[PDB]
Amino acid sequence: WRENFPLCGRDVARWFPGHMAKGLKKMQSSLKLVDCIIEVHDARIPLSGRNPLFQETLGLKPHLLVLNKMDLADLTEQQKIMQHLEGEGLKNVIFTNCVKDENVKQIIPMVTELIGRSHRYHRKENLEYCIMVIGVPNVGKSSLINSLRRQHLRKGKATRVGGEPGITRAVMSKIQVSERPLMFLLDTPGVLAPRIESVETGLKLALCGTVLDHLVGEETMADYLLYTLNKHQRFGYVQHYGLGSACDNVERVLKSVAVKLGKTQKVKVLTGTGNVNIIQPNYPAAARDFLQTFRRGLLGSVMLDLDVLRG
RNA sequence: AGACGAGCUACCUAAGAACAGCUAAAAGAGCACACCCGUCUAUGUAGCAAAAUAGUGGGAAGAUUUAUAGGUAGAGGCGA
RNA sequence: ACUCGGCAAAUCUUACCCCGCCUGUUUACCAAAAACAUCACCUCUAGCAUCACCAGUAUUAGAGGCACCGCCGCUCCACGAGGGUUCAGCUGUCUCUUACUUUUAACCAGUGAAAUUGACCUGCCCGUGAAGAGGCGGGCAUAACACAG
RNA sequence: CUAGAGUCCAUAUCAACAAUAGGGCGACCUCGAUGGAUCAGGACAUCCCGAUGGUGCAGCCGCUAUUAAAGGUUCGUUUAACGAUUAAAGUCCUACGUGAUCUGAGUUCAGACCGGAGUAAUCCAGGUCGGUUUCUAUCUACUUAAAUUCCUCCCUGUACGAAAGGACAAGAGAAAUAAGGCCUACUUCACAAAGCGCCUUCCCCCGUAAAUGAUUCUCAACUUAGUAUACCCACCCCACCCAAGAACAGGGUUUAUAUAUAUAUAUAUAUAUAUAUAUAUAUAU
Ligand SMILES: Nc1nc2c(ncn2[C@@H]2O[C@H](COP(=O)(O)OP(=O)(O)NP(=O)(O)O)[C@@H](O)[C@H]2O)c(=O)[nH]1
Ligand SMILES: [Mg+2]
Ligand SMILES: [Mg+2]
Ligand SMILES: [Mg+2]
Ligand SMILES: [Mg+2]
Ligand SMILES: [Mg+2]
Ligand SMILES: [Mg+2]
Ligand SMILES: [Mg+2]
Ligand SMILES: [Mg+2]
Ligand SMILES: [Mg+2]
Ligand SMILES: [Mg+2]
Ligand SMILES: [Mg+2]
Ligand SMILES: [Mg+2]
Ligand SMILES: [Mg+2]
Repeated sequence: WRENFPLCGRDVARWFPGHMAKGLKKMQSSLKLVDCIIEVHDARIPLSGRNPLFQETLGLKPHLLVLNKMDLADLTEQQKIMQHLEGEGLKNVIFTNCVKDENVKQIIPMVTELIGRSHRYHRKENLEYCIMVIGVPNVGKSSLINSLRRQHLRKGKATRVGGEPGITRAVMSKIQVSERPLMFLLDTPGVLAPRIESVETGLKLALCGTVLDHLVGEETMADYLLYTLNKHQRFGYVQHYGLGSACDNVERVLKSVAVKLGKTQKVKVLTGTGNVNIIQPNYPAAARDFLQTFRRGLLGSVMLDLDVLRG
């Protein structure tokens, strides 16, 4: 297939509105009433999508790494993954499944130990523990809070959860998630880096749904996700869409998808005789459905940081 | 404290009436008149009107709409 | 590309998220919804005649909570003048307004209101002042007079 | 002020501890109705254009200073960030400058939900959805000639520079904006109006640089440099027409545990009752 993805003329797709800048401002102010920091990140991109603006700005507190969405990620190289964070500077890495509440029960005992091996300073007399949840948008921060309440507090959903970026607009109030020990969680908006270090990282972030797909163009990551499937040699889309065989031509794949689902759109094409309205297969609809199917997990586990892991 | 009010409206009782056409199927079904309602915009703001007009909208065989007579009265009635 | 917003107008498009099962109902006159009712499910009380319950009798009746179905607190169809986003098209929304028609409009003839009104022979600049001056101080301007903005 | 940076070196620029000047918490008036659009007036403490000193100014770029407010100071995404540009995308005052010109939010309201507090009713400088002020103008005030900038070319690949590089001044072409007009074509359209179309657009700026020269560019006597015109102007009218016009005016008209198969047995325990010497026994759950 294609040895490498063409990145000529493409820039990173940043998304830093004011709703997260004001939210990021609150974290510096609200740092006084927190004990531990938990960073929730997607397991599909354990290394690339992390926001550097969470270390030198917040800092000063124990840091816990929680890797969500294990079902959508391939954990064959799991041991090599944690070895990388250990070299990178992270000691506590936990994989979790928020939609199923897997491995969530081990968060609380480790969080208590991390706070114990620390200095609460003015919060020494507080029996209550306050934990702040951080990460990029759409990684399951709100789902993590609800999962902890269901497992420990045995209560209902307390934070709104959606499949769209920017569900949690601002820093919510403290929400109890457990009784033994008595401890709350702070729901915070997802914060992206104002400047993405590499174009490939931006596409990876767009692949997992952390950023809006429309501002990047549904076609560019349809090919990119098709490119990654070919690299992994999974070919889960071949039998899902009833395609004849694995292909690399992005336009032809979307043509089959539009044919398969009977989606057609009429567009204006600039000809030498003027503008002509013709009906064509609905490529944006095909791209959106193809992207949604991968996100739902019907195309198998993926790992977007395999190349950076090997070197 | 003592009288007067359910001819508006909330609800109930008695016995009445209305719902073209098309698709469908024996549907608190769909499109869509009559009819009921009042989402949005504009006009109006001592106005036609102490809540209206134009366009655009929801419902429109049902927990539908509606005429007549009767009942529940203020420390109360009635209230999806 | 206007804009808080594709509001309006043109055109007669697709997809996604949040919330509410759907359906229906309400603040007559600033809220039609995520609010309420709602089938379904759960809790409590009652062993019984002659105006309600009821001319009924535990598979019944009354008082409530939740809001169908399904799974072991969570998903799923369908639907919504509900709140956000998007594809294509569409257009004076805009770049950037222009032209024409009708009504108001102005003049002529008739009829003829309302708020308002301490008295007025009712100018500008700077300063002053119960601290924001047509009316006070120092300068300047200054025949009278109606109509349309 | 001259410690200290700037290889040396206070004063090309930066700057310590200090000092001297200037700028816009109180309850004094009113408790008898903020953002953007449009239009902008003004200050200079000048973002761009201009003139002139210094430079760690070779030339191009730069830094700093003096003078100058006539002219100009973009379009987009989200709710300041960066996207592309520009000679530049200035700091402010003007009751948010301006809501009897208009229009998002907030100060908040009648409905509701989530998180939190409260026995409750009900609340929250947490988040979210929805959500009505109107006006006929009386008075004051007002309601029709001088242009700027960018780019390209020539000078010139010249001066300067070892090269890398790369200008001034004068002149020419083209473009944009702004002001004032127009309909021959294009276009919206048709006896016409209009732009997307076309035409015209003209003065200086005084910071300093220097001669001579006394008690040396001179708050000494003195010399030099940069130290306006155009437009408008005469005075039948009934009626009709008009490129003139609101009217008027204007122009045109040639229970727990163990065992046996939920039951049974055993032990231990607790509850209750009785009897006997707090203790012991019996019965049952
Ligand atoms: N398949 C799968 N889906 C998951 C998992 N965890 C979360 N999701 C889903 O992914 C979506 C994103 O979760 P969410 O908690 O809303 O993320 P968020 O951090 O709150 N996003 P934001 O910062 O914008 O508020 C939700 O629809 C959630 O159900 C997982 O492990 N697997
Ligand atoms: Mg969230
Ligand atoms: Mg019919
Ligand atoms: Mg029906
Ligand atoms: Mg509405
Ligand atoms: Mg826009
Ligand atoms: Mg509309
Ligand atoms: Mg309805
Ligand atoms: Mg109402
Ligand atoms: Mg409800
Ligand atoms: Mg008259
Ligand atoms: Mg100056
Ligand atoms: Mg005003
Ligand atoms: Mg003009």
